[PDB]
Amino acid sequence: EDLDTDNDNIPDAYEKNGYTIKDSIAVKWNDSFAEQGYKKYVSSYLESNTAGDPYTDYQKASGSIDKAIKLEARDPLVAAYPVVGVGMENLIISTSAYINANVRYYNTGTAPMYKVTPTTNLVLDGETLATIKAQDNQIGNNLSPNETYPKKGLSPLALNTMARLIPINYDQLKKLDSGKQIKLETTQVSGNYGTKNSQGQIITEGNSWSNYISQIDSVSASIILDTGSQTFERRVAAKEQGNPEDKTPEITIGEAIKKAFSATKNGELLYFNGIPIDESCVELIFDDNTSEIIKEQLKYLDDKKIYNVKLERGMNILIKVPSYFTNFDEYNNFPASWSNIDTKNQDGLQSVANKLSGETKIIIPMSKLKPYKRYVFSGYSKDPSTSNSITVNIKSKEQKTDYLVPEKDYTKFSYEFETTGKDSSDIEITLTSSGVIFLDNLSITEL
Amino acid sequence: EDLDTDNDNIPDAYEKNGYTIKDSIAVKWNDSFAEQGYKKYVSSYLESNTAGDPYTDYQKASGSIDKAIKLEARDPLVAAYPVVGVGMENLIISTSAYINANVRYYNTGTAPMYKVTPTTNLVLDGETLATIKAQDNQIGNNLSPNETYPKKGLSPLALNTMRLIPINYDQLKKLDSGKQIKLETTQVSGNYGTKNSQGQIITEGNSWSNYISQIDSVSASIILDTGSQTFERRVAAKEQGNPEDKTPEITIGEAIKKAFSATKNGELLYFNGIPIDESCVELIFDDNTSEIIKEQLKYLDDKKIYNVKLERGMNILIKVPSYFTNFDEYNNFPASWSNIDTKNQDGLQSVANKLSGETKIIIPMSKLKPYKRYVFSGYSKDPSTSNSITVNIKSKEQKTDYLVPEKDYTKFSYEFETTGKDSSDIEITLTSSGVIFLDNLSITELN
Amino acid sequence: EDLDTDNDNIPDAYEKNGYTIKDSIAVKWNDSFAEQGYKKYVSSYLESNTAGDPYTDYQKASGSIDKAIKLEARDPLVAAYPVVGVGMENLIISRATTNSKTDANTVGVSISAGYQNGFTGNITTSYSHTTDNSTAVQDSNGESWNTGLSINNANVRYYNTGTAPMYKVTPTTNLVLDGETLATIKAQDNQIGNNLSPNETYPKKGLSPLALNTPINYDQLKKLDSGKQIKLETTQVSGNYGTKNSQGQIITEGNSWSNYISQIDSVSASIILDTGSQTFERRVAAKEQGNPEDKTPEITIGEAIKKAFSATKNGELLYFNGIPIDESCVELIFDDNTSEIIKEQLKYLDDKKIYNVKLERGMNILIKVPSYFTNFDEYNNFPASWSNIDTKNQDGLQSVANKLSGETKIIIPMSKLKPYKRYVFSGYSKDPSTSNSITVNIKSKEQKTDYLVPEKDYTKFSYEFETTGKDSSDIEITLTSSGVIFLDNLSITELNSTPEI
Ligand SMILES: [Ca+2]
Ligand SMILES: [Ca+2]
Ligand SMILES: [Ca+2]
Ligand SMILES: [Ca+2]
Ligand SMILES: [Ca+2]
Ligand SMILES: [Ca+2]
Ligand SMILES: [Ca+2]
Ligand SMILES: [Ca+2]
Ligand SMILES: [Ca+2]
Repeated sequence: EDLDTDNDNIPDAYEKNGYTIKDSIAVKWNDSFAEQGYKKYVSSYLESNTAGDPYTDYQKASGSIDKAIKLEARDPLVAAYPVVGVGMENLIISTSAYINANVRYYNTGTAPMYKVTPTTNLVLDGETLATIKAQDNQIGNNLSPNETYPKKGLSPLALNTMARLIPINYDQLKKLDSGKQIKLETTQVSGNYGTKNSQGQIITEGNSWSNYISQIDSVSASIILDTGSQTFERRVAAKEQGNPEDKTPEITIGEAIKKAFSATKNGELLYFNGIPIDESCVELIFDDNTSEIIKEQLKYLDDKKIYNVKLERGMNILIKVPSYFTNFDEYNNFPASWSNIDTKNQDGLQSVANKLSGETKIIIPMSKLKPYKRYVFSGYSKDPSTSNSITVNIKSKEQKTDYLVPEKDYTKFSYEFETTGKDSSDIEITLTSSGVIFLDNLSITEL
Repeated sequence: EDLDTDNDNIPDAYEKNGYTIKDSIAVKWNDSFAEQGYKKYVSSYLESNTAGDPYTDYQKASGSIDKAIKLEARDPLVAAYPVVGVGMENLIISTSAYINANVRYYNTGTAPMYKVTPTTNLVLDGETLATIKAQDNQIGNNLSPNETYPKKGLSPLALNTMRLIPINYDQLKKLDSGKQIKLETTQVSGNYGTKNSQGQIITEGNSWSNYISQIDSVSASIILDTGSQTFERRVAAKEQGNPEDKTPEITIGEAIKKAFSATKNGELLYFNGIPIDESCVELIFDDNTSEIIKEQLKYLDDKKIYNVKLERGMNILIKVPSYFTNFDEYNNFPASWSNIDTKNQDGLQSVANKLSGETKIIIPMSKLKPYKRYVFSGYSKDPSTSNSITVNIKSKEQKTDYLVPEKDYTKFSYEFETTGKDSSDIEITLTSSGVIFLDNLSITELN
Repeated sequence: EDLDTDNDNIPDAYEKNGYTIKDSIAVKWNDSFAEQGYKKYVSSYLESNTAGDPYTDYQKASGSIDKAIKLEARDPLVAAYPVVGVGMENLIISRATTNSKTDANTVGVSISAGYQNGFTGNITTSYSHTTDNSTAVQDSNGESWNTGLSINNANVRYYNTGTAPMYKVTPTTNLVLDGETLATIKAQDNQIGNNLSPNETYPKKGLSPLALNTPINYDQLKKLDSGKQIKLETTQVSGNYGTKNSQGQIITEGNSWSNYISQIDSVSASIILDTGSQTFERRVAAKEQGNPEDKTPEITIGEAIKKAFSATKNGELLYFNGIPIDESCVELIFDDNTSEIIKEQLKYLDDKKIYNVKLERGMNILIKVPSYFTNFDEYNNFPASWSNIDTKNQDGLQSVANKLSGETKIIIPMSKLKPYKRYVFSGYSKDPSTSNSITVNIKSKEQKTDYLVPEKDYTKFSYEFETTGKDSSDIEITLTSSGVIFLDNLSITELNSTPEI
């Protein structure tokens, strides 16, 4: 049928079910279009802007928007959102005294921000020295996603204007002189987005990103990915709970992540850029509310997988890709290889498990370990007969020794430890088992 | 009967009776729609903006406005009104001496306020020092309801702009004498968002200052502070003398339920699990509302505040008690009760405390705060009318008075003040002649 | 019947006889519409804006304007008009002050022992509207200002007394300093009120007063020492008004009030009501006598007051929130021209009542409500009871008079009155026998005894007494009589403030 309730050039029956854009004309989705590279889009048939961003569903599905906007935004349920933040490369104090800073702006969002002019705070501990806004010659004309200003290979811009900024008086900078440093925090940021007008030109003057930030933040759910070197932040739309007139489609965490980060699915495993981002491969950090709702929804589910929980608005997720990951199959980046390891099993998580040869103990130096920050040891444990006891002892700033009773099924344990001190000694980690235990997916991740 | 006198896409026959929004079309409300998740809306059929806010009846009912506006304000009677203030967190005084203050804007309304420009005052004791309006570097681009600027987790911004110029001696001597400084806002300048001719949200020529007087004048004020948070609401009310004013008439309890989106448990009203019912909360009225409620209760047999018609100009403050027990599942007093009686079948809600004799209860002040007043309230009933109810108060001032029991439950409230953290404990002893009935004994914080 | 000449969506016949709005359409007025609560509107059929205000007759009658504009402004004859002034609370060169709205209007009033044929009100040569303000310091103990400094910034708060809110208040004030102006300071950027509804202030009550900061010689210093009080008055105020938009929104940009002030003030007649604390000022449209094509309806002074102040017609006496504001229960103040007009029009009137005089363009009215007023019928706000009160009669001015046979005395504590304030003690006297005599005696800082001869019918007398000191001797009023005298409508009203050394 050709019924169009919201007048956005897609019929309602096509929005309720799948649809796709062919020759700039929305067509009903057929299962055979996946071979050609087409994608199945779904959206809300009562809304012209399903994700809250300035570009409608037909402008996002058909790619009729700015070409710098990433393809992850082309999904009508993923918002085109620029997440920008002022970095810091140098802090120059000029003595009475004067403050000079070399700042560089970053963008980890999905759409470019034009005329970037952030507002920043100069804080050292609690108190704020001054709030400074980039006035005229510290404004980024262009800032594409996953790009910086000034661009890579260019020196950071100076930031020294306000009369002028100096340390307050002689009775406060002693705090800095006693071994404390000033920090830079971005309270907000102002920019404009690009639209095509009647003449076909692109105008970014009357536009403003500060108009759609509240709407996008209140409609969608935040998801953040970390890959050690780079981080990405995305917003995925979700429907209200007690609202019958909210037609936003419901998706679980798995396909939400796949849509937000355009991860390619090789049947079951999910690779972002060659780095697996499956539930077991990585670790997820939640706040209180999201953890509570995920657990409550999960205790009804027999599958007991996080990636199978329906995504709801107001849910914050953080994904940290492990740095020291080994699955005894195809990768092991530990500087010191594991001892007493056998690769002859058939009950592994994906291909094969680890046949423990009694006691395994490895020593990892601090050459490849960042100091002064805690790390987490994570892995999978199970016992078909539960006839053995597993205890762990870790040599660190404090003597850490704990015991655990493995369950009959695949259970993922998480034990934390902090490596304080820059010039700390060689950290010793020990795991003790009564007998032979089949384990898999040992991971060490920086926090 | 498809007349539309006000021309706001809702037929007046649907506004006089109930109506609801289905597929962006207003339809006649049916009694069987409640279980599906819908709501019944009523509005004036002679105004297109019943509550005085910039959004019409159809836009508010159908949810076709900014998506950061709480559903709490999607009813045509609850005005979308951003209530914003400024609070200080610390003082930066340094040396003549110059004044620097760190502040953080707060929002308690039901609408987001773009480009917040507060105007504040510097007052120590009557004598106003200066009036400061946020000029350029301390203007909040976005301020969603129940949020701050800067957001939680960011250091406050510093207000040091015209720079502040107190006199060298007088203010410093006055402050050193044992005085403090006050930062109270008088007005505020902000915008609101409407989708323009081509669907782009614009907040440039849309001011909240054109609607403040109208919203204040066509409505009544209701406040709820839970101790941890505070909420500000305005609900439209009809003019008395005017026969051409068709605003629907609602009771106080229904007004509260509309204005805070509380869920009704048959008769009990819950905000987020915290009770709202008149017996479980303390209502603080001003003078005009007190006389209005008393006079209109003199004409009614129900003798319930929540069954009183709500009309223009009334101010209501609902102060959620901190220490409150109902002898069923609620107990938050600092010390354990004494001489309890949980066996009852004719209690106020489920059971009542059949206290025989007296009750020895103490209040450890460690769980109490100094320099603030308190009240203790409850329900007293004695069919025999032969027992004497007296209370002794141990505080900064000693007071003891008698009470007159009645056939039915009646609320009683006596004021007392506790000052000085380095002081002794506070004890109040409940004494009665014999078997007495008491329920919903509670203690509530006041100014 | 169906003709609309001025094109304001109201037919000529309805607008000439009388109309009312039902379901957002104008219908012919019928006397059966009264008990439902409706009101009878009548306006000019040649002008779409009869009152001079920005809103048309239909927009006023149907109430399709801001819901902050008073209901007494939705009458097509009463203008929606902001009267905004600035008052001074504290001044920096040291202690609090106090101000009065209707103060300059009452300084130049002379009250005689008796009145004339029919005429009741008083005459003032200086009729300054409620915007012009003078202060009155209180914390001063009589010592010189030089105590502490000996020399050889201020706190203010705008107020509105009109019938419409005014957005973006930018008032202009003079530092007059009692005769010698220094600077005409203006509210630049920090001292503009975003909005200021009627009967409200900026900053609103309960908030600290606004301060303007962005030079005093010994002349005005010794003047303040000698007894002079500082004055603050506003030359002009710049603001905006609210109207709808093509999109249905409210806009207040480009809509100035300064484009309608000269038009409104040249069409209307100003009326002021002061109830001791709350002060009001209304402009009511009036007809030009010369023009034969001027169709503004003619209303009397009583009708004008009832329409402007939305008083309640309980029987035949005007009531304002329960306070009788009838011409026999207050003291009306006129200027010279209005006094002449009223005096010449009273000669052609048999009733000889002020409130039955046709309203004429250019009139100035000031209604001063007595502080304590009793009529021996239902109203008595006097703090005490008059000695020898008689009420067994039907020959009062409204219901019953007082059979004054002997003497009647009242006690008035000084605390319940205000210090350094001039007062007027007035009432009605009559003796049908026309043979007895009446003498009155007061005790104050100066003791004055006055005598009068009653006439056959009711006539109004008035005597002047003053008060001094916050805590001092009280006030005693004695009405000595020889025979039988009828007294009614006795009251005392609060006039201007006398100065002190
Ligand atoms: Ca559609
Ligand atoms: Ca859509
Ligand atoms: Ca495996
Ligand atoms: Ca309608
Ligand atoms: Ca309506
Ligand atoms: Ca109970
Ligand atoms: Ca007409
Ligand atoms: Ca007309
Ligand atoms: Ca009388």
